[PDB]
Amino acid sequence: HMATLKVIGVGGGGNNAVNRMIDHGMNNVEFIAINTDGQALNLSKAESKIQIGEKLTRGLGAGANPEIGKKAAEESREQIEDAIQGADMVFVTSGMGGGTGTGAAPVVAKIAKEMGALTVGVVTRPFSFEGRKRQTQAAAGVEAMKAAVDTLIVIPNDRLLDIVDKSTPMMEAFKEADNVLRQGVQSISDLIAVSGEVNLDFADVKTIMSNQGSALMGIGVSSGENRAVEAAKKAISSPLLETSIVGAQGVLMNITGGESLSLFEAQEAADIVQDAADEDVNMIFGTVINPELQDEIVVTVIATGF
Ligand SMILES: Nc1nc2c(ncn2[C@@H]2O[C@H](COP(=O)(O)OP(=O)(O)O)[C@@H](O)[C@H]2O)c(=O)[nH]1
Ligand SMILES: [Ca+2]
Repeated sequence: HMATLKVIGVGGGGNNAVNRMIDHGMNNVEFIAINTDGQALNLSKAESKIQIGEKLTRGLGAGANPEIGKKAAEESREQIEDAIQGADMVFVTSGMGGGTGTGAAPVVAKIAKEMGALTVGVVTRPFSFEGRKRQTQAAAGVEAMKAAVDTLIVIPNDRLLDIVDKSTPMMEAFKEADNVLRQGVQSISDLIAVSGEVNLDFADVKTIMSNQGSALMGIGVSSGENRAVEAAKKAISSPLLETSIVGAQGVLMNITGGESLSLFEAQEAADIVQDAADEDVNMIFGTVINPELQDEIVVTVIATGF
């Protein structure tokens, strides 16, 4: 069994994320670009493109009206089903607050789930400087997304203001937001690709991610003294995420290391997760020994059940 992973960008922000991921290089993942904006879709690098709402917009964006994105997606339902068909997992990514993302992304998520895919949303909330109407349409979209998906990761754009200095280029800040999706996707590809010593597979991802609500995905890398504890802390850190580790009741944790990976280190990492949660966590634990590695340890966490 080799699970089919698809990433679907919906609207401007969603498609920017897809474009920056394709640009960065990513294999065994199919990308789908969905938009009302024909100008933007023409410049997309995605292998499969769906223009929605040509009747409604005549190839322009939806102009900040979420009912137009919704109706656009509904009328292109069969084209969307066809593009998804055969996926085992779908990541739907979108910026909430606009017309197309806000309205179309939950429809896409709903179609994905009813095609049988494990469906994860990764969405942004607008910057506060964008104003209250934007924030309020965004919140309606987030609730709609939450209803449609299996699990939802929310990245408030205001959090980007916590990781920049006064000169950090906007595109560099956006790339940091993109990493949440990219590394979440990559960590699932990696789990599926490798047969670990204590193996985790797609059915374990399904157990943790299916019909939950909020989620956290994370990866942390470290080496040398305290590598396991530091990799675990990095894995659970959530500066850009609305949903932190606290209150997590289920965690999929994988530790990858060289032949030096110690049992003691494995427990240290697991206990960082347990203790940061402040709940009695139901852990799905895995380990991979990759003899090509020297002193590096990688800890992967997916946490749900808040
Ligand atoms: N982090 C991030 N946020 C974005 C990006 N593009 C747009 N946004 C945000 O997403 C919201 C909706 O924008 P957009 O997706 O272009 O609207 P739509 O195409 O009408 O859905 C904006 O109000 C911004 O908060 C991006 O590339 N990165
Ligand atoms: Ca595996």
